[PDB]
Amino acid sequence: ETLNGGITDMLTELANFEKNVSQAIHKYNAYRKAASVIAKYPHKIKSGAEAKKLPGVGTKIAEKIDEFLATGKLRKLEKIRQDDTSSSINFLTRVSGIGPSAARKFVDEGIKTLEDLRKNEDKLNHHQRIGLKYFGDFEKRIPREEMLQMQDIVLNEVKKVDSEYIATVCGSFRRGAESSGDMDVLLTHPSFTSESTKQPKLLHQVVEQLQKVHFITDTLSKGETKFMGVCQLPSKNDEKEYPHRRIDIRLIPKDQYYCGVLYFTGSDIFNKNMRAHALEKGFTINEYTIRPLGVTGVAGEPLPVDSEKDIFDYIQWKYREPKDRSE
DNA sequence: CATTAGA
DNA sequence: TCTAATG
Ligand code: NA
Ligand code: NA
Ligand SMILES: [Zn+2]
Repeated sequence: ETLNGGITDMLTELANFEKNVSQAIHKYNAYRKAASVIAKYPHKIKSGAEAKKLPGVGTKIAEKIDEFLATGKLRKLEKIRQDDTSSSINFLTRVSGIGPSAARKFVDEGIKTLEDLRKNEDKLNHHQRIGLKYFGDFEKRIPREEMLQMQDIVLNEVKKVDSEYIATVCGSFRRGAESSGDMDVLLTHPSFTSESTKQPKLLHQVVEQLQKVHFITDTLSKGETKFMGVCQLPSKNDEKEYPHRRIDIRLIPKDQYYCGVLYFTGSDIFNKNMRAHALEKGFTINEYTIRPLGVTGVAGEPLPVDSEKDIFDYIQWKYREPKDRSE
């Protein structure tokens, strides 16, 4: 957590690179396990040799570890850090839409900068178009104060279209967080579940709503179960307009909510831990359900959920307010 | 890890 | 169809 820190971060830096700038999937996977195991080791790595003892630890990285151990750096790390092309890829990346593959592509084409990207908006797809267009605002955080504002409106039309709707704004937001990165709206309806062969319109209806009123302003991607967009709060009585913000709404079979809700609510650790517990408590948790374990090794049969509570009750735990779902 | 775009 | 990108 700190005794092995530098090792892990240099390693990851090492890892990441192969992955993006190079197409070294394996090298990259390599760096990661090591960077993983080296992380668990309860003692100060004092040397390669030491490190090497480990699993996934080979000559290659051990070699790396000494250099870093001995001198507070790493050339290879210093060189890449320096490398304009590679720099370039990591940069181009931030563009919503832009991935390693494209990054590389644009780089080879000569598009290394923001501006380069403008000059060639043609070379970009809608997604990137937008991404481009709202790069600043996409990078900005979302003050909960806004989260509230936004949530308020969202719940309003949801209600407005059909009163039979159930929306929940999941994630860190849900968890109290001072700020958030994008709003997540989990959605469902009784008239939709596991079997009831859809009603794409279900999702459609609402998105359309939000737009009709100007909450939604761009569509990154609109599917029959997962809308992915952009939104903005009516810029008041002037002098202050709201930054463009990322939004995701998703349809869910009413029969799958709570778990999903539970789940999307995190925290990553709260989850993992609760989940770990369900196992002992003879169960299985996952993004859509909760199944009872059968000694044979495994088992099925999705227990019925009507609330965050049912899951809780199930694994005989203390209802945790989302507030304290931190871990 | 599953959903969407796109070509 | 596959491949990329988001989460
Ligand atoms: Na080893
Ligand atoms: Na990106
Ligand atoms: Zn999101």
